[PDB]
Amino acid sequence: KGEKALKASGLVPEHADAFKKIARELNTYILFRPVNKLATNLIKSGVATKGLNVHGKSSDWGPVAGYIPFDQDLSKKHGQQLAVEKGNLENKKSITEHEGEIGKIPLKLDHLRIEELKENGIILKGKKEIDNGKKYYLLESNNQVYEFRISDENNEVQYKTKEGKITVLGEKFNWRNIEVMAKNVEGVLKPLTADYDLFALAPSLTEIKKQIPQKEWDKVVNTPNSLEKQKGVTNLLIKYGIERKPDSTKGTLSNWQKQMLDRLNEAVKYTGYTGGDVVNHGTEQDNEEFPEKDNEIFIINPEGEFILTKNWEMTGRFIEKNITGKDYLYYFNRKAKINTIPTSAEFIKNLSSIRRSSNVGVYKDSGDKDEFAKKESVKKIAGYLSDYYNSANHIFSQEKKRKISIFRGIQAYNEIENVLKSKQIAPEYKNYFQYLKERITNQVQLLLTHQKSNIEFKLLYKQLNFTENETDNFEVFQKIIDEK
Repeated sequence: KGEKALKASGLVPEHADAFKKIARELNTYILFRPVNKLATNLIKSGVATKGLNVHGKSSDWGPVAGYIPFDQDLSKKHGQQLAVEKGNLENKKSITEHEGEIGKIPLKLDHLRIEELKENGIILKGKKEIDNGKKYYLLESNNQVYEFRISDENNEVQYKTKEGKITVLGEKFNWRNIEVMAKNVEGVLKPLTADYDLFALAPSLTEIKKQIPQKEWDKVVNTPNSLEKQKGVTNLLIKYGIERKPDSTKGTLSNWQKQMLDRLNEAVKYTGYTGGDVVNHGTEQDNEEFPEKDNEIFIINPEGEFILTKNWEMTGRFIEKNITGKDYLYYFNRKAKINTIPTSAEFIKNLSSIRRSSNVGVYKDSGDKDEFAKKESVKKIAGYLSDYYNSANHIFSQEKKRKISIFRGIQAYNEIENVLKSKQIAPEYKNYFQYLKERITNQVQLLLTHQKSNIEFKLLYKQLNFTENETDNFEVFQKIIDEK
């Protein structure tokens, strides 16, 4: 909260103030991913970042740290055996995938980056080896299996592994640069740093009607029934909000919020930055191959504070006091996961990520009607789990928030049971579906205790025998809970 996030994060300080003006302007909480000081020496330098071609991260030490280099030994793959080559085959496969703007060049740097860690107390620069017809600056590090070598009058890190000892990757090479790919912006050199990232985005509720057109919002005010008045925030925003564009260029946002992020990334230009796109994709959990759960989350409120969190248990309160537990906006990242069981799309991710272990599953490459009806019944799973994590519920009272946030949890569990009411399905999914039914029993329970319901979940489930309707079988779920 304020001072404790500006000192410990390691970001650029003048640009977080440049994001602060739009927060007063457009009433937005702007979440962030923590990035270190070694990368933001390059962010304050004016170099652009990578897109989403390679997925390495920023090294904790180094004059070349913060980059996505050729060899991934100088990055987050530090101390791995095959991942330092599985990552080395990742950026070399970005050559033949994103070709058209991928180059091949030594890094862009200054000569004053060798004194960056001399005042940090990290690396010890020792003996000096002579080659290239020049008094050359050999230098050591904390690891003796990799040492840097930066020239005295150039910007190249012409490093090597020590030739008297063995490489841990398995290679054998002398004093050599990093051939990091470049962003060929009009031919100007700009190699690829690990990009300044996000964690989520959350404006106020007010700017929704001022961003998306209120020509249809003048028809939801002309709606008599309150339950179907909440259908006006439902279907108008399904075709507006969740119509993403997952790419490798700017960030997975819709056209009412993708237009807003470049406004957040233009206030850095006149106050320090010269490299344009410093934020090039979305969240930490918008790594589209696997999510990365964190403890440290940075955010600037609409009023101007650098809010620092400590654990997610505080952030699960900070979601349920500011993000979802307040008159605000829940635009999140798309058995003790006490508030966040993973998404329907991550259940779709967890669908495939266990059937690649064994063949026998729920529905396969077959032609039986029961297999596609189970595919038709998992269609209602993801469609109803979407309204679990949905900010279409604060329009009415906070009772109407928590009513529909478990009404789908009742409405899914019967369809979950109807998926479980099938043939003898193999336990790569059935025992995975026992993990499905137990936590959905748990999150409805904690909600019912925080509310004043005082009913067990299993008693209420046998009350709600909903056949197909929500026009009365939400109302009989209403009339059991509300009016008290």
